[PDB]
Amino acid sequence: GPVIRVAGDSTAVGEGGRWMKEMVEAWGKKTGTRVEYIDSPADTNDRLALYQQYWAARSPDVDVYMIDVIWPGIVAPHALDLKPYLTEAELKEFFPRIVQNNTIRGKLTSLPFFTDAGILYYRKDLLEKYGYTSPPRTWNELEQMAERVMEGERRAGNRDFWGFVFQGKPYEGLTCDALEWIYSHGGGRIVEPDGTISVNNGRAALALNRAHGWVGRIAPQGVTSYAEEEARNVWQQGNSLFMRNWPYAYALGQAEGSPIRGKFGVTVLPKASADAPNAATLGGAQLMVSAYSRYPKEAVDLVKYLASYEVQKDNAVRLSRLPTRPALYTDRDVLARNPWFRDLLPVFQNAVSRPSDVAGARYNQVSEAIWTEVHSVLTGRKKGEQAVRDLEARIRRILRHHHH
Ligand SMILES: OC[C@H]1O[C@@](CO)(O[C@H]2O[C@H](CO)[C@@H](O)[C@H](O)[C@H]2O)[C@@H](O)[C@@H]1O
Repeated sequence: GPVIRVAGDSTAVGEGGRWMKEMVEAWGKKTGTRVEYIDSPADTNDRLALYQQYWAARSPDVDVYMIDVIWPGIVAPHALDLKPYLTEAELKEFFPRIVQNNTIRGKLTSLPFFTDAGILYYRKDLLEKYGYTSPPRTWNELEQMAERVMEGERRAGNRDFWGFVFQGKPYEGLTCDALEWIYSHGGGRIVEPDGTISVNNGRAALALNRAHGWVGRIAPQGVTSYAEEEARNVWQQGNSLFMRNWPYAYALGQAEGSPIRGKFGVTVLPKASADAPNAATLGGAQLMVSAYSRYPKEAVDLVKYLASYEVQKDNAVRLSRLPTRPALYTDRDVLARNPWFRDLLPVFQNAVSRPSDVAGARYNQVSEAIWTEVHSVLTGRKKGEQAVRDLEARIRRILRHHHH
């Protein structure tokens, strides 16, 4: 009978790929359907290019794809419209904002799977060791705490120790980090939902100059090549006071044999001042049935299973990844394992989006301009002032004649 083939998530990032394959096999076993899992590269933008090869070829060789929240506008032609396969009540069990994100020109491209938001990880043991009672609320405080704790730990002999790690590599992760920096300095959303390219302003330039000031100082020099796992590895080995990362790092840091188990908390990222907005970049994944699948009915059943209450629960409990079902945030088991899901729920609800809605199918080109210009600041090649001006000009070129 049919073999249902899935590409989604990566065995190169935490437990996501291994867990995905497990869930797919569990569906196979439960329904008596053969399945295969195709692995993907770590970085989301590498995955887009890979999947685009299948799509260009109209390939039937993958039935279900896991897609990034930033992709619906790009991948819509390659998606089976799911709208006819779900009742309004079923669809209403997901966050409306994400169902809306996934709906392009009335086509429901994909089912919400997990959401995501950038957060601050911090070493509670080290904060207490150095006389601090709360994580930093401002970037200045983060800098001050990082400098003092680094000095003491280095003095105590940990030559691997840093104040702060984050994602500085030139790729989509850097777009995510940089939207947080810019937005939390009152610098806007880079490209506003209305289409205005707003990034050329003093607050955005300050934000980028501030991040350059971290490199080689409180953050390793090599942070300019760090993606999520590079940052997580330095953090998890116990060698960073602070990390900016996504929810998935929490379960991994708590696992048996993690050097930092029981020693950390999470909170909202800092901001430039009390009246700036909190910044948490919206992330997440959706489940798409391929328009080129020979088995749409079976693919849809798999997608419904993966997005179900109990699979999302398993993802929450075991991998500390955020449900797309509001009902899971009141589930006793989800909460007892991850109490911070409740504490940071409003942070997740107010997460700021990358400009994927307004850029649509040109989002990947916009994002590439953003991460390359940001990276030029992190490396000391350009000041933030020049970078935001050059970025404005690039984005204008890229989006000229695009209307939302
Ligand atoms: O594969 C799922 C896994 O990928 C991550 C990054 O490791 O996804 C987040 O980060 C991306 C940028 O690098 C964003 O584009 C994406 O939207 C966001 O979810 C993990 O957090 C997630 O578990």
